[PDB]
Amino acid sequence: DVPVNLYRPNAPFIGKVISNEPLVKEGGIGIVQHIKFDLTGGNLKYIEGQSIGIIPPGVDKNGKPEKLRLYSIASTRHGDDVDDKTISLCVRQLEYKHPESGETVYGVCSTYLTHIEPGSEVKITGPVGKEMLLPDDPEANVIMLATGTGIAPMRTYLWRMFKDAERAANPEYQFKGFSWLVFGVPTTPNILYKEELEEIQQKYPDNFRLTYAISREQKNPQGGRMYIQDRVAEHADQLWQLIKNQKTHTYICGLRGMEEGIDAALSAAAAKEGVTWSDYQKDLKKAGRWHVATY
Ligand SMILES: Cc1cc2nc3c(=O)[nH]c(=O)nc-3n(C[C@H](O)[C@H](O)[C@H](O)COP(=O)(O)OP(=O)(O)OC[C@H]3O[C@@H](n4cnc5c(N)ncnc54)[C@H](O)[C@@H]3O)c2cc1C
Repeated sequence: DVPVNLYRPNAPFIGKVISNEPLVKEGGIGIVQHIKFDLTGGNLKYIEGQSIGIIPPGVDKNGKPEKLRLYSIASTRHGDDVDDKTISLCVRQLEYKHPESGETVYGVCSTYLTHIEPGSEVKITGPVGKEMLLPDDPEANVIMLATGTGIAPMRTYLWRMFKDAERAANPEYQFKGFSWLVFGVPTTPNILYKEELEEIQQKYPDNFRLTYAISREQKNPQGGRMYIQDRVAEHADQLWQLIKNQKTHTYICGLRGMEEGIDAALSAAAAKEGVTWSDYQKDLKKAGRWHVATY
């Protein structure tokens, strides 16, 4: 029933860019774009928490055709306009500099995507992934631990749970559990989808909690910059108490490196009740209730 690999890299779906909109506001670090593609003419279907591949044009430094890069889907199954016609991505332009070249180096696929014009044709593959799926149970609790573009799957969950047009389109999923997003970014300008996330918490104060870790604006209790691992530590008991529920799912997404601190915080919380978190987490993983996609 889960859609997978309706298109493959040997014969991709050629979609058209509808829009390319900035998500980083003035004063922010870097470039993150919300990109919506037209799926009409093909049969690419997908659900929340999945990814698609993008094949950028050109050859690599060895003259080989560029391979696909995976991007978390940022829209629900219905698309941003709830019409079942589009799919959206949340793409950061990769930029770093030296012990890999010259000065500033720009990622191939991400630079291609962030600068792409409406009307352009794009090679799309997928969808892919079954490890970040949202439960059908409307009484599930959902913890979301995201940094940067790791917000993308979280957006698909939250929009499905809480958007007016989504609730109207999805008779059989009227979310009534509790969801908690802890989202780490460097600045307030860098809070991707800020306005809509805060609008959701305002209309559903009992079903959605929003916690920021803003590194350039906040310090942890030890005086370092505030990161997501610091907020999880700050709320470790609360998060552990939620995780003990048989219906609670946790999702972690973003660039690698977050998980070690999250585990240390939850390990100290669980230890207070004689539970070794690493073991409990293994069982959660097996049960399909601990979801991770880092990159
Ligand atoms: C399941 C999954 C989902 C993803 N979802 C998203 C998403 O929603 N949004 C998003 O923006 N990205 C996402 N990514 C990452 C994305 O696929 C691409 O890896 C990323 O966009 C960079 O690709 P590129 O073509 O721009 O870079 P490339 O041109 O391939 O550059 C990357 C290469 O350069 C090197 N490199 C990268 N960073 C550094 C650094 N700091 N220092 C030194 N060398 C470095 C490495 O060799 C790396 O392989 C996801 C990845 C996966 C696996």
